[PDB]
Amino acid sequence: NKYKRIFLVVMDSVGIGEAPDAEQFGDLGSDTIGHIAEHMNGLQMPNMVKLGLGNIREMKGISKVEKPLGYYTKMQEKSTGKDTMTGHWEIMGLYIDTPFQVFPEGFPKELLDELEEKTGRKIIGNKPASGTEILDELGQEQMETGSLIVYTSADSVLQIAAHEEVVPLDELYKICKIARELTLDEKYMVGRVIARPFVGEPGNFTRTPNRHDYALKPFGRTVMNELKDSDYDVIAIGKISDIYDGEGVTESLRTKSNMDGMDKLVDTLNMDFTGLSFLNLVDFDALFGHRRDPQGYGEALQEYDARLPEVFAKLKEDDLLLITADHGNDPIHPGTDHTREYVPLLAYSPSMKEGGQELPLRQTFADIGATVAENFGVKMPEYGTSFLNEL
Ligand SMILES: O=P(O)(O)OC[C@H]1O[C@H](O)[C@H](O)[C@@H]1O
Ligand SMILES: [Mn+2]
Ligand SMILES: [Mn+2]
Ligand SMILES: [Mn+2]
Repeated sequence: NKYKRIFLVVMDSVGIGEAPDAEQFGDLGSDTIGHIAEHMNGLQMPNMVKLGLGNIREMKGISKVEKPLGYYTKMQEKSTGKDTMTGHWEIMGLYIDTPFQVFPEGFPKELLDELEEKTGRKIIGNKPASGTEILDELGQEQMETGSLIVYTSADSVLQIAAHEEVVPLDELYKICKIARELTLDEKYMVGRVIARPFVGEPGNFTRTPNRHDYALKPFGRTVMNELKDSDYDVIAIGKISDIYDGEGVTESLRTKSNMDGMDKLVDTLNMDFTGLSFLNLVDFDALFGHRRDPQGYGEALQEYDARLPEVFAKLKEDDLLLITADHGNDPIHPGTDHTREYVPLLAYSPSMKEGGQELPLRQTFADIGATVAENFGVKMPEYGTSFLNEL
């Protein structure tokens, strides 16, 4: 193998400017990093700059360098959707025609009617809402009537809340499985179904650790599957295992924050493994992008950047670090949905003694998967062109 270990970091939603097909998605003008940098009056990301972020695109506080540490370019998304699952499935070698849907006006009557018909239970709510706010609003009615609180967020989710003393846990799980079946439909294609059991009384409801998430398998066997099948390590950090529904994963490390994600990355650097360590830094998307908070987003980017020199120090000669994103989520953009953007790509190994150069623009995110597959000598994905030989 060229590299013994590859560390792949997805900065979730960290887009680098509107894609050629942005107009189709209502995303003209979008620019996640660029708009953040303007808000911050210059983003302080000196380590990403050293890697070559400014060499991809110059932005406020982010300038090109004469000798970037590694190779750099951006990637264009080929799949139809601009969600997390689509972006990640494409990164690992797939092409996804069917987009996962978001529901700012709630779910279609047709879907909810069938859910009622299959379960024998009434549905209340049916709107985007905070999971804690909707319990204060509707939790008492739920307890009194045995109905189901169905709600959504800014992402592709269908969430079902029910009190554990009124609707038995095992019944809530059965209901969610029915919903998971019904939502495998492009009339109303939902990324995740989530059980949200709660306890307590009006004015004091608590959501329990009995939450369960019902994910879809990726629409194809991924490069992760092939790595696992060839007895390589595939270490998933953060939301990675959930995003792939565990497919191809050999170890999973839960994280509570971006800083905790970087700590687990450091943990994997300290492990003797051969294969892939795959981190998702989700805070950018979950806390700041959807909430349209450019200040919080900018601060989070600066906090992430400050962690990188320790990562640089621990990389071995036969390690490769890949940093990218899975879509955009411009915090100064109308609405609450993601944005269709190019994503940055930085590729760095300490073995790059003369620094890096510009790579040709990656025409699919699957180029990452192809590179990983070629490195480890496993079956090449159907889509994607490796850049391994360019490094
Ligand atoms: O805490 P809630 O408001 O119920 O749910 C918000 C998000 O919590 C989970 O990460 C899902 O991504 C949801 O979109
Ligand atoms: Mn838009
Ligand atoms: Mn994402
Ligand atoms: Mn999102």
